[PDB]
Amino acid sequence: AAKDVKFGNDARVKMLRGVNVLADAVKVTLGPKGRNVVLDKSFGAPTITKDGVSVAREIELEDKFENMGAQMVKEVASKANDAAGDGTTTATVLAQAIITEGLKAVAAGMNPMDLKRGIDKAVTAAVEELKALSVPCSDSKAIAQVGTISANSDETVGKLIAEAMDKVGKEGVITVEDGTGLQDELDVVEGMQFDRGYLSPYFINKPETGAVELESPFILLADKKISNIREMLPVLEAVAKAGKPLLIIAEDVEGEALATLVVNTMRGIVKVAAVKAPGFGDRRKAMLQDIATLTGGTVISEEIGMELEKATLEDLGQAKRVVINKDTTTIIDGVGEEAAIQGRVAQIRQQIEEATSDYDREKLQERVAKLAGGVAVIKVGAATEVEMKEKKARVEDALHATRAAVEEGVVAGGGVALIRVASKLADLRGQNEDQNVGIKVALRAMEAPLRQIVLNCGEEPSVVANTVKGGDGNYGYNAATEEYGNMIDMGILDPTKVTRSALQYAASVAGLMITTECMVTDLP
Repeated sequence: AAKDVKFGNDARVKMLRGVNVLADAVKVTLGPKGRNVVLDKSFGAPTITKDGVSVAREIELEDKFENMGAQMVKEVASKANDAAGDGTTTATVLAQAIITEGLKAVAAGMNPMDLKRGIDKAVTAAVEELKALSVPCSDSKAIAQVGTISANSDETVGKLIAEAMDKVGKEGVITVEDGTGLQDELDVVEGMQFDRGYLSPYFINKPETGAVELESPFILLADKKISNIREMLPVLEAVAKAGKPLLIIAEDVEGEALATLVVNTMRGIVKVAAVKAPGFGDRRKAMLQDIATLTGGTVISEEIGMELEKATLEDLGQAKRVVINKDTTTIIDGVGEEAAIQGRVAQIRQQIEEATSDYDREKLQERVAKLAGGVAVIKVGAATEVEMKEKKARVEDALHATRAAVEEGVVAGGGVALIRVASKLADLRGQNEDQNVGIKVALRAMEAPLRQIVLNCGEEPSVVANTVKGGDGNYGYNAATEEYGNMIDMGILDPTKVTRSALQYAASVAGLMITTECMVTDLP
């Protein structure tokens, strides 16, 4: 109903207070010497967390304006985490630093748009310098070392990741699965991974990983929009009689249909997950047919004439395991005759040599690569169940980190990369003095995370920051052992994607914060 609006300095200082509270919450959990923070729970047992992702998830301020600012910073930090797999705390610290210094400059009389342009210029130059500084990791030894470093210096997980990428491919689909016994066997199975996540966060049955897991599910794929329940009633009853979960992949499931399947999943009569089918246009239909071939099913397309009412359980395909993340899905070991899979691969290749342009042939190459590459499952195992669980968590984290590293590269971790590129960009200039002020703001913010890490360590921030500043290359400071040296050799690695994404998203949110002049929020 009625809303109150704040114009000028008041709204911006409300954002400053909100982001400062979020930083107070999160930045203390940065670096190896990360202080514990208590997240109270209504059930009765408070949870102590050293990771800032949960802390950011649990922050929500009381004042509407401060809450709005903190929530925008949290949103961009979550975007950075989704894109890179890490860097939530670093992105939040960078964003808070840029916001603080930019607001201090604006209150002096600087033009917010010029400050944003200076921030953008400095961040672009920093990304370029980071790409220059990134150390490639494409060899098997480099991949193994990165995987080992990420998962608390364990050689077994590093070897598993290295051999998995050797088998399925450098950019192949790799997933972690609980394995039976002490040994951890690895093999490749037919499957796909199209990056279009769940329609609703109410399908999540594994909230710890923030993902959706189905065991031996049924794959129902229809080349049509679904917004009515009566079409899915027969297939839902059929799968409920079967008892196995059902996976829905179609153009879109919205309206009463999405609500009713969400309600049914929440009640627990039958577990159903729905994700919209990959692509759009004719390529969407081609990918849907490829999935049906992979999982030994048929496409329920209204174009042919047959519809969901007559859809039996036999015509729709099935798989052995489906993992649906926030952004992607993974059919693992789809049951289906390999003869049909090779026939589809041959047909796609024939289309490739019968292409008309480079774009369509590239799309066909992507499709055939996803279809024929397969999925490598890491059946990680340990002596006990809890050890297997915690080892699986470590292996999944290492897999994410190694995927990021192989995608972009490895650069000096612990905030050394950001301060190094800030040093290398000491000569940046803008077309105006305000742009220079913005560039200086960006550089100071870029050096801030190392200062916060060494402050949580205990040592004086300025001295360590200056000492790292004087050095060249990847030489930096390790808070774990309070000694200097070459960072990558000593084993403190952060993927180039993580730092790049953190810096870029912090710059984006800071630019949005600085230039904001009004707020429209509900009355308290």
